[PDB]
Amino acid sequence: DHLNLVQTALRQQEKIERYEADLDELQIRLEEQNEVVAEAIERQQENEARAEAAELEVDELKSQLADYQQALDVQQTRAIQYNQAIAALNRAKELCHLPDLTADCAAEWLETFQAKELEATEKMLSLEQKMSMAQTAHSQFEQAYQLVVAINGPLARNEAWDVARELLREGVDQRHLAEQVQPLRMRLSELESGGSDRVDEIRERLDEAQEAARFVQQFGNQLAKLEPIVSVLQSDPEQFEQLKEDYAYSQQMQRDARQQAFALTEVVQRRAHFSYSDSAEMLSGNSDLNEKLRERLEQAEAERTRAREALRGHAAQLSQYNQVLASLKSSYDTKKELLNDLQRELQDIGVR
Repeated sequence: DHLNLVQTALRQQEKIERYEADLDELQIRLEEQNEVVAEAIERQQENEARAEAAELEVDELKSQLADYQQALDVQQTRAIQYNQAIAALNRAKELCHLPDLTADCAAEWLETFQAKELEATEKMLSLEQKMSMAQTAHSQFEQAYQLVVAINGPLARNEAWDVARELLREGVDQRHLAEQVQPLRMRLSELESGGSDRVDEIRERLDEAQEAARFVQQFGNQLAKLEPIVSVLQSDPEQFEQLKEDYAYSQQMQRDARQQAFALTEVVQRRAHFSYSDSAEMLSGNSDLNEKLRERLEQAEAERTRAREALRGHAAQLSQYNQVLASLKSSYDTKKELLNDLQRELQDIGVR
């Protein structure tokens, strides 16, 4: 006496009535939970809008900073070329004594100094032959003058020419009567025995020769070192100095002209760079703005981070609220299925 199918059939009807009630209970639970989700859905769109507005401002500033930086690095290039142009102008203002010099007129000042350059070389070359051999004429005028002082003694340099010639004349005739000592001894030795009083004429002309031979010995060498370099003593030695004085002047002019013309050439070559005053005058200012823009960017990226973190923080809170709603669905889905199955099973068995 088991398996009373009549109890089963009515117990199955009982379960059906519970599932119908459970489903009507979950229905309210679903709508109440959907209100919670829908509310968070909206707060998520508010966070999405904050995020996109931060993401876009960051991009705008990154592009602004990209363009402004590239242009700035070019301005720096011109600022440097400018100060180099000013430097050149300054150097030319000192070498060339032109305190109010400008780049516009430096073209004509150049050719004014280029001419000053070649006139210092074409006049300097004209005084080329005289100079080199003026050093020799001066070295020989001294070698000679000192030879004369060695023989004659102290005297003025304008008196050396006349003296020098005389000394050579004496040396000439002193050598002629110095080379008589032997012809005279011949006559004396062949007439020493006895005496006709001629011995007095010869013994005296012989002593005249002995003293002249001593003269040749004392001065013969210096007069030899003096014969080739006599003519120079005619010359005025203060013209050698006057000549080398003017050489030095014409050398200094070329030394100054070569460099002056060179400094002006620099200014001309940099003529265009003088119009970069704008770039240099506002380099530090624009660099300050560039760093305030880079600062501005870093602020936005911080606001973008604070936006991506808040958007994520609430997304998780939305996900949790969605987890419970998904559960209610998984239950309603399966319970409505169980209600359909057991419904049809009652219909098929037939026992009521």
